[PDB]
Amino acid sequence: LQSMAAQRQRALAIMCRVYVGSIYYELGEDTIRQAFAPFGPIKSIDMSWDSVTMKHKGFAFVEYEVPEAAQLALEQMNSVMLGGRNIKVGRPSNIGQAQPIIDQLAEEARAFNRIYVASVHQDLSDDDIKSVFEAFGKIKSCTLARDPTTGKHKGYGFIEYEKAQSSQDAVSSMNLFDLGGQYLRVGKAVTPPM
Repeated sequence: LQSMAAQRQRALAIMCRVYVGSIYYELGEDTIRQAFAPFGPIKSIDMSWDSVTMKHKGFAFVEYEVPEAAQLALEQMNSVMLGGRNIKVGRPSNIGQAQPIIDQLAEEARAFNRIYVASVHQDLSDDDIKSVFEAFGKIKSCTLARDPTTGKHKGYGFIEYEKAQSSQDAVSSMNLFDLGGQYLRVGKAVTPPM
C-alpha cells in the first residue's frame, strides 16, 4: 500500500512535467516561462545545460503544480513558434513504469464530469467563472485554487458538471474564451479529484 501510493505519486509527478525541445539558442528560461505560464502555475523550469560551454542544449522541462496544466501544454504547444523556430513538446522520456497509472488515472477521471480552467484573471471570482460556465449545464461545483498564505486565487480551478455532455461542451467551446481580458485555457480532468 505504501508501495502502491509511491508508484501513484511517481506517476502524478511525471504527469506534471512537460518536455520542451528545439528551443532557439537565443531564447531562455524567461521565454519558456511566459509561453508556458498560461496553462497553470509553473513550479519550476529545468533548463538543459552544458556546464562546459555554459549554454543550454535546446531543451528544457517545465513542471506544473497540477497535471491537467501539463496536459493542456502538451496538447496546445506543439508547433508553436518561439524566436523564429517551432518548438517540440512531449511527455518525459523514461515513463514505461508509469504509463499504466497515467492511463488508469485518465479513465478514472471520466465519471466526474470534471474540467480544468487556467489563466483566470485575478479580478474574477469563483462565482464569475461559475456564472459563465453554467451556460453549458448544471454545475455541481466550481472551485478556484487559492494560495492559503495569501487568500488570493492561483489563476486556475476545477469545475464539475452534473452531465458529461456539459463538461464536453464547455471544454470544446471555452478553451481560449476571452474573459477578464485574458484567454482562458480549458481542458478535461486527467485524474479523479484528490
